[PDB]
Amino acid sequence: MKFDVIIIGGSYAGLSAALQLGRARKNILLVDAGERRNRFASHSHGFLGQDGKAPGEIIAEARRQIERYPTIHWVEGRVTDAKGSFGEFIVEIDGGRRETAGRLILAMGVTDELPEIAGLRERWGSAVFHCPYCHGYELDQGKIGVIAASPMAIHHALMLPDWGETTFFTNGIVEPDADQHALLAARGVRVETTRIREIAGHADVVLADGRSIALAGLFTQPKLRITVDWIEKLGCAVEEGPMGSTIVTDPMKQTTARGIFACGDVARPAGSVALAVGDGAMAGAAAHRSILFP
Amino acid sequence: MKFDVIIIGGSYAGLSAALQLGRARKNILLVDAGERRNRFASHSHGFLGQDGKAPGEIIAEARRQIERYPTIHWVEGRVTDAKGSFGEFIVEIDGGRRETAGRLILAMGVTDELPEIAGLRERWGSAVFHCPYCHGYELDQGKIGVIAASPMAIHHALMLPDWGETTFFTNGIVEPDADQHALLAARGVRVETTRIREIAGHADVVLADGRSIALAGLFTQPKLRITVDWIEKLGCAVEEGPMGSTIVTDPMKQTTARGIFACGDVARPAGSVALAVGDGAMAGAAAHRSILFP
Ligand SMILES: Cc1cc2nc3c(=O)[nH]c(=O)nc-3n(C[C@H](O)[C@H](O)[C@H](O)COP(=O)(O)OP(=O)(O)OC[C@H]3O[C@@H](n4cnc5c(N)ncnc54)[C@H](O)[C@@H]3O)c2cc1C
Ligand SMILES: Cc1cc2nc3c(=O)[nH]c(=O)nc-3n(C[C@H](O)[C@H](O)[C@H](O)COP(=O)(O)OP(=O)(O)OC[C@H]3O[C@@H](n4cnc5c(N)ncnc54)[C@H](O)[C@@H]3O)c2cc1C
Ligand SMILES: [Mg+2]
Ligand SMILES: [Mg+2]
Repeated sequence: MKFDVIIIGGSYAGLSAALQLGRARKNILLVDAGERRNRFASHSHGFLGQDGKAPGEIIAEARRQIERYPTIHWVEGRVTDAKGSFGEFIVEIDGGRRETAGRLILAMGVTDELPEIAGLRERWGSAVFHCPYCHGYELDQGKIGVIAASPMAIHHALMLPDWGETTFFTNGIVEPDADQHALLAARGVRVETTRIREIAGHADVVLADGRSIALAGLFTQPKLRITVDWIEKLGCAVEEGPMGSTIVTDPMKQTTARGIFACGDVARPAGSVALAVGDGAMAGAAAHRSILFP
Repeated sequence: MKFDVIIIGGSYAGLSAALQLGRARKNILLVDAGERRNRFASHSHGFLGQDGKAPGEIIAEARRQIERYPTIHWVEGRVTDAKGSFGEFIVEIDGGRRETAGRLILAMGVTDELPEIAGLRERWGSAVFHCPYCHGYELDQGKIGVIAASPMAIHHALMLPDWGETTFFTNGIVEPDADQHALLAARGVRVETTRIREIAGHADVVLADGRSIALAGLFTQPKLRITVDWIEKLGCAVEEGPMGSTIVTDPMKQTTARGIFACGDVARPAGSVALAVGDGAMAGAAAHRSILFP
């Protein structure tokens, strides 16, 4: 039957949304495909109360708690289509199954598209990362590499000295100007301009000139993709730039489409678990308020 | 010696800030007086992973985790004065002890000023609350009261029907207009206009006419106070309205004063633990970035 809210995506953001709506006893459906952005990492860091915990265990415990609310409904599955408008949205699940709802919350996360460097992808989440707060500390102030992939490369490079002795591999992507050259030096960054052939060993960068640089870990900047083809038909504006796509939201997490809210990495290009949880909580309350004061 | 950052307040917001800065290995001092806004409640609700946990236990566990970072420093104490400007702030603790820092994070929370109704204060956090998401569910759809204290009274009243059978006590504070009268009725709110004499029993409202209304719990809207006298000397703009004070911040949690960030209920008038944690995480990263790119 017609749900009050369908939440598309059931990880940190979508669960945090569900929790608020279940405590308000609203009739909601969480639909989740179970492929979370941090599945590649062994331990989560930086989220208060859970620093060090396995990312899947944080989820498992959140779920045990959220399942105690009988108005929260759950389907494991993937939304293959969604359409309609305020008060009458229609969602298709696994190309079969169809459900309807008066409001939608989009909490799908993003997928990371990485530079095309042999060896890099296999190492994602174990020796190659994107977020220094997330995974820099445990490199124990060893040698750290930063691979340019994006316009922002130099900014990311200037951050990593606070975590170890940093080498910035421009990889033909970026050529710093005199002021950038001067700043990289003062901040103690080694700038390596030789192209990268592959990542080998734990996090050894093999350069095109034959040299190999042994590092404790590597960071680069992924391009973020939203992996559904139906956002346009719902009518939400999406911000599209060199580092990927983000659903536009206001400070209350409403998208440009009435009745549709978004939260988590799908709506924040530099997200974290702490922020997904915060933004999901806001999105659940805002959707509730849209039902109370329509 | 001179800290990179002093964080004033060490509960959810300030700890979440500290966690990010400790993982960046910045030299910071947390100063905390240990009197948290939710100390009056037995269990916390609505924060992913911790739904149901005692509020003090969430803190205790966060602290065990955050104490493993050797660059995070801790003093138990109250900041009695703070002054200075970017790169040279001076903090006085317990009117003695003086510490200096290049940046400040304000994470002091707020104090709740309640209506002057006999019996109400003694019941705060046990049978009288402010936040329906926080404490409505466990009233188990019993009878619920909402006491007008503020301009927003009618909005708060219109929310509570989703939690139980609601009586709105206008208490001489507010007189709804025809449209409000009509909405309260359609939403199933009982409007009680008789003045309140006292709160008795668990949550029995004794009215001025001699009637007593037995309720499972009560909600009202507290006026929020910031209980330091030195914000003005630091130079931060503060928003002052009928429901209290909030430090002004931008979306990166910087106050109008360079080098000073704010997070948690001190910078959000409708806060929660989830939002304090999110906003603290942002504030810690932003302060770090202000040290990296000054
Ligand atoms: C390698 C790595 C390590 C990280 N480590 C940390 C860390 O230590 N600490 C930290 O704070 N942050 C870390 N992050 C970031 C963290 O992963 C994200 O901030 C967080 O996962 C975002 O939560 P989310 O709910 O928005 O998205 P996700 O966790 O990514 O969840 C999205 C969910 O929605 C589902 N979904 C997507 N589309 C559909 C659909 N069409 N229908 C149904 N379901 C769908 C997915 O299957 C998934 O289960 C890390 C990121 C990476 C890549
Ligand atoms: C009764 C009640 C129940 C609540 N229940 C929930 C709930 O279930 N779930 C939920 O999400 N939210 C709940 N809330 C809200 C929750 O309490 C706040 O959102 C949260 O505490 C805010 O965190 P904070 O860090 O900003 O402030 P606080 O937790 O209030 O912490 C402020 C800290 O700073 C310290 N401090 C202040 N001034 C100074 C100073 N000058 N020098 C040094 N230290 C100082 C204080 O002593 C304190 O330790 C509830 C609120 C109330 C009143
Ligand atoms: Mg990462
Ligand atoms: Mg409360």
